[PDB]
Parts: sequence; C-alpha cells; structure tokens
Amino acid sequence: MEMEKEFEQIDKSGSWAAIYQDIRHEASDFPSRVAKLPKNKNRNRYRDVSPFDHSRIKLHQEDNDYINASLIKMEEAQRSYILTQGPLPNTVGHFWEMVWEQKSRGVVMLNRVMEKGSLKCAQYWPQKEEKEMIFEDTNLKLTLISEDIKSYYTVRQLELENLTTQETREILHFHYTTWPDFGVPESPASFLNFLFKVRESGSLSPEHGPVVVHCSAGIGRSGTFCLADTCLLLMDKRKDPSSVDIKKVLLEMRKFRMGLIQTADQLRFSYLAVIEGAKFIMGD
Ligand SMILES: COc1ccc(CN)cc1OC
Repeated sequence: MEMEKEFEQIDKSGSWAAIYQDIRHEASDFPSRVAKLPKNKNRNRYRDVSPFDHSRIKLHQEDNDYINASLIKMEEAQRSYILTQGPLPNTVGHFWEMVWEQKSRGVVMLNRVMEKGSLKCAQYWPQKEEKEMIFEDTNLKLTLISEDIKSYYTVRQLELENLTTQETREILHFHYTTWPDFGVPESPASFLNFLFKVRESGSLSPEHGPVVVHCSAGIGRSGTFCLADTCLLLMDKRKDPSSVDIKKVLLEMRKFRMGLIQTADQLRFSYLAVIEGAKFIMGD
C-alpha cells in the first residue's frame, strides 16, 4: 500500500502496536559473540543491546578492537551510517578513535546527557573553547572551536587532532536537544529541519566516512533518524512515494543492528516524518 492512505487506515484502527510487533517477529537475528565476551563487559552500556559480529565496527588497536557500534549499509541509496550507544566514561576515548578511523565528518546526538534524572551519556565533548580535552591511552585532543545554539538543536564545530602525527580534522557536532523525556514529538517538523541541516553540511555524503549517530542505546531515536533519511532519499531517486516501502526498509536496516525503532509510537512518528518530509522531496 500510498503510505498516507495506509497511515490513515492504520491510525483509525490501532494496528500500530499491531504492526510493530510484527516487525519484531520477522527481524533478523545474528550472532553477537564478540560483544558478549567477558573482557568486554564494561564497554556495553546496556545488557540487551549489542552489535552483531558481521557489521560491528572494529577499532584499529590490536589490543581490544571492541566498541558497541554497527555499520548500517544501504546499498541502493548509497548511504552508510554508524549507529552507536552514548559513550561511557571509559569508552569516550574509543568513541573518538572510531571517528578518526572511519573518517567521519559529523556526529549526530539525539539525547541529552541527563534525562529523567539519570545519566544517559558521558560528556564526551568540550564545553568551553579554552578547556580542551585530551583522552587517555588515545593520542587525541579535542577542541571546541564554535557553537551555534538554537531552539530545537545546537551545532558545534570541533577540531580533532592526532598528537602522534599532527594531523587535524574538523568535526561537526549536530545535537538535537528537545526530544521529550517520554514519547515522541508532536510534530515532526523540528526533526525534519534538523535532518536537513545535517544533510546540508556534507556529513551524509559519500565523499566522506559514515556519519556517527547515537542516543542512549543507539537503536531508538537513532533508528528514527536513519530510517527517515533513507526513505526520503529513495523518494528523490525516482520521485515516487508509493515506490518506497518503509517497513521493508526498516527490516533491511535491522539486518545490521538489532532493535531499531523501540516502540510502536516511534514507528508511527517515523511514518509521520517521511510523509511530511515528502512534501519537500516531490518538488515543493
Ligand atoms: C551522489 O550520488 C548519488 C547518490 C545517491 C544516489 C542515490 N540514489 C545516486 C547518486 O548518483 C549520482
């Protein structure tokens, strides 16, 4: 089934929980042996969210190449994304190693450091220009260069440097700060706007390494971001709404990382965002 008639038709029954639960049953299940090894226990923020072994990103440090991060490769769209958990205090360093290795231009953050009174992520970036960060055991220094704080999001320009070698890179930090503590936003417009900024930056483009995307577990809000982006690009490819099938795209994405889209409320919101973002895409 166009997706908005289908939307209308799901919305007037209440098959969302119904549809969601169906995706869950048919999703891929692949092994995660590396994530589960003893030595790696302290590198996982959550027990039940692990990267599969076939798509996990691997550090270049022979010693322990483990990070909770997955490469989501979308062949047709010529899009790749790295989805990862919010860094722990002890993996902060790992996180910036990955970025550097993979040649990413942008980092997309969809959570706040504290939510519902608890801590969801380490503070992995510098808050003032004059107070730069150096990691342990990593040989990297991160410097805040500038920020631009708006009402729904904040964009930071950052400088990442290799101390061993002296190489410098500009990294852009796209931080969506207004996702509510419970549920999903009322309107997707702010989220669509944020997506487009990221896209306008060059961060999602093929000439660079994959964008690094994360929330607390790196599957829910993060899945919403990558799903909508891809569905819309597919929409530009051949200018055709009915041709793009969101459910099938979501299952394909779930071959690379487990659990993408955590609630049925998040699936409805994904649907919402695409239908509406689709009224850019088709020439308006
Ligand atoms: C940049 O190049 C492309 C990127 C994406 C698509 C996606 N269908 C096609 C492209 O060819 C030009």
